[PDB]
Amino acid sequence: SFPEVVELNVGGQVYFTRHSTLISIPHSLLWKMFSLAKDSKGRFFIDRDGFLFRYILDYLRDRQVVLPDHFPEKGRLKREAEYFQLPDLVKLLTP
Amino acid sequence: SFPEVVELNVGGQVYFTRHSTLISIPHSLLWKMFSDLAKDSKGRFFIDRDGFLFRYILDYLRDRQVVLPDHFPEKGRLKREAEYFQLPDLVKLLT
Amino acid sequence: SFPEVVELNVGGQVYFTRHSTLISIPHSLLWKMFSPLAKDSKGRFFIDRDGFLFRYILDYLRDRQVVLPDHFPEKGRLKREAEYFQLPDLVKLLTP
Amino acid sequence: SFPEVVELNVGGQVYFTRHSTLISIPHSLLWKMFSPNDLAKDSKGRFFIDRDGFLFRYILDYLRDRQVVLPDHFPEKGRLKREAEYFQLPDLVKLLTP
Amino acid sequence: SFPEVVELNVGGQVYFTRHSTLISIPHSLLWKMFSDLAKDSKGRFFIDRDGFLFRYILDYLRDRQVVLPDHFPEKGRLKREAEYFQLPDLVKLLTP
Repeated sequence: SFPEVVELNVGGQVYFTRHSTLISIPHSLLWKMFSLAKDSKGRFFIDRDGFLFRYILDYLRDRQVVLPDHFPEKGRLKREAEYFQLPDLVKLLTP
Repeated sequence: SFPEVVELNVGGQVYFTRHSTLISIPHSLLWKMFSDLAKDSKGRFFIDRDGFLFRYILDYLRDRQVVLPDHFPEKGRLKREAEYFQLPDLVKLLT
Repeated sequence: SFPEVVELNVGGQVYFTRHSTLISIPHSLLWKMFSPLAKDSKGRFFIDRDGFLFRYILDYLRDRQVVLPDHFPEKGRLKREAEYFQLPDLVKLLTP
Repeated sequence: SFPEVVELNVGGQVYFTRHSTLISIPHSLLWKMFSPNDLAKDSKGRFFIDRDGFLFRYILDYLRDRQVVLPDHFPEKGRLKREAEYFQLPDLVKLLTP
Repeated sequence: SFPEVVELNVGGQVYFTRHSTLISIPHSLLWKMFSDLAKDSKGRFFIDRDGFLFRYILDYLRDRQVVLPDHFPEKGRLKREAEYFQLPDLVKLLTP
């Protein structure tokens, strides 16, 4: 069984989230993953960009994502959204 | 009963605050929460939200006002956090 | 043997990746480095190259394509890094 | 003796490099500094270099490849030439003069 | 006693320099300061001045000359910083 609070390591960046948040969107990558690669400290490892994952996590939490003003990695985040299989997030970052 | 000093884990970022600070604003989310709670591996109360932005949420709870750093790019993201924690006066302060 | 999750130090910048990602492209520098070694004070594997540009090298090793930030000024510097790590397909993507 | 991987602090900016990279160019300043007691160290034990930390990445890149590619519309070309002069890298000074 | 390497905080911007560099010019403000000092929360010596312009003040203390970025505009603002730190030779260099 998975714990209520899941400790993650996304390409070096440590993130904490509820197990419910990870499996919130069915047929997505994280849902497939948590419905495993582990680091030296036992944290679940995701081989992706750690900085962009906070905007992925925010989308999983609210199903909408607010980005900082003058955000230069809109296209890079769209790629991350594609990887985690979040089509509604890809659709938000596309225009 | 809740201790005087409450140890928190907000999406990975550890925060320490007084119990009085959390229940300072009635009918807000944190007030409802601290007046059956998700806990991390180390027993810390877990809040599934952005850890960075929570310091500005805490600052507002301690002073009723919040001073932001120069050229702050996450004004809109903080307004979303204020909405979540149900702090209408903080949302209004972010016009 | 090499662990599943490899902790790296690229000229000061700490990166974490799967061992499979490093040896993903055969006859490349990282493949030569991690297939059968300099370590920092904390035991992390050391590569003496620019740490900032390595995130775009790592992204390419992950997806075989790399998306860059808007108005990216280090396209030429990244092409040099791609040459060093012996990633010809990445050089070909950056060069035109 | 110096370790294989050298931890540096250049005007508060931390850099990591091989010892071989520092002593790569003979009769240069870093070569004089790291060729075999008395070196300046920061509070965390890192070797301290009292120079601009931002420009040092382009100095380090030159020591690695003997060539340096700069970002597009780089405004500190003249300031980097000064840094190249300080570290006694004549071929780098020559590259930055036109 | 002052350490060999001095950690500074000039209006938010962190700078590291040798103690010798600070006291290099006698009868200047920094010389008077480093020959009961304001410190930030992390223990760094605090100077309530513009952090961005201080790198050009530090560079002058190091080389006893001024190398500025290409097309640098804020000369006048740097002259006022030079006046503050009591560096008359630097003021004399920035005048036209």
